[PDB]
Amino acid sequence: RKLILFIVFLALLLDNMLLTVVVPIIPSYLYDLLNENVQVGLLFASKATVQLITNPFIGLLTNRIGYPIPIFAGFCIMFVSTIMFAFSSSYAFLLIARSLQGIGSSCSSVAGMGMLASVYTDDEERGNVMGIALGGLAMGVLVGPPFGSVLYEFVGKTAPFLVLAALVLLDGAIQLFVLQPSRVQPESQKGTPLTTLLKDPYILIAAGSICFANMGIAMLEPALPIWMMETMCSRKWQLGVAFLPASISYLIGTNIFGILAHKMGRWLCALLGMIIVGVSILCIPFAKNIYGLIAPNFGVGFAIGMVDSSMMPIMGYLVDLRHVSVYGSVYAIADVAFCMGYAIGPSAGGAIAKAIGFPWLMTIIGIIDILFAPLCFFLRSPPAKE
Ligand SMILES: COc1cc2c(cc1OC)[C@H]1CC(=O)[C@H](CC(C)C)CN1CC2
Repeated sequence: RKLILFIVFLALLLDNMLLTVVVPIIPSYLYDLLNENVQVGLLFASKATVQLITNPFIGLLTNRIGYPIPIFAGFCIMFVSTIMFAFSSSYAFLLIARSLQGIGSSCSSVAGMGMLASVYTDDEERGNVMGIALGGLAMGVLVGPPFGSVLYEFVGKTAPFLVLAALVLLDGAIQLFVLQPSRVQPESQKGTPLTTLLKDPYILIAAGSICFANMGIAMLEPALPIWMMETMCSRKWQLGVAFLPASISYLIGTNIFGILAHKMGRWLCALLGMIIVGVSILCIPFAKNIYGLIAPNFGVGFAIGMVDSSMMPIMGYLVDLRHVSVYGSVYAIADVAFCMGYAIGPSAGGAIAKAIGFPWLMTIIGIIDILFAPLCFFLRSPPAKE
């Protein structure tokens, strides 16, 4: 059980490190405080809209053949994408590699959380373990951009991707020796169909709380001033620094609240997280400086980690309670909810910021987050099966 948790942690860590190592490199491929960028928006939306599409199939797939094979396929796709990045001399193949990374993320984020849920059947154990696993995502996002900047400038253009490929090969060897995916291992019972789970209001509440928490940051990041050419020409260090606050805060929030959400109550933890997300992004329109975004980014990361640590275990809890205890489809739903913000926001936020304005966009997103929060009260005591 320890080694499965370590494998999931490492998979998410390297996934989100490959996700973000490209940040210092992106400006070289395309060359008010917040202005939306189409070409950055496409880089954000490609992986997310391929992972969202892939997610339901992985939920259905893990029922047929079990979890280890999709996890190993996620590793394979991650390695192939990492190799393709190191030799992508064009923007369109950057998009292609992002789509491949989306497929791999779908695999290793649906089947890894499903295996965590199935291996840790205790509710409190599952909460703690999933908090650690999401801390892995936070660590990957933390490490990515600075590693990319250091190796890109002081070693060479291809060095960060080759080193990351070596790390991914180590991850694959660990998965080979632990999971041994050579044999098809179907689930012990047929899971509840996806259409029936989507008709459950409480799973909808949890998925909505997961989804709306990510909307504001999903619409903020493609609009950051760091993509402007003055950063590439003079201010390069901001490309590495800009994602540190949210990563640190998300890491701390997930680590503490994986433990704390069970004692406090995951409904109350998610409600407070949603309120804090709504309030912290309402403070973004106040910023007239890039340094003004540091505190709202820290608050947003902390509260998003809080919401995730509250809501990821209850996805397994709700199927253990009201449905058949098979975890692939509920985490397909949860990952669809997570990816929907980064899939839609880079386009919808740009259109809305053109229509009414970006400060009003962030204001409305925060207001929506605040208004959604009372719905978490329904998760306090859901009824069981008949
Ligand atoms: C360069 O591309 C991307 C960069 C980034 C993200 C997504 C991207 O592409 C889809 C997300 C990842 C998270 O979940 C992050 C959530 C927590 C770290 C708060 C937010 N940001 C980090 C940077």
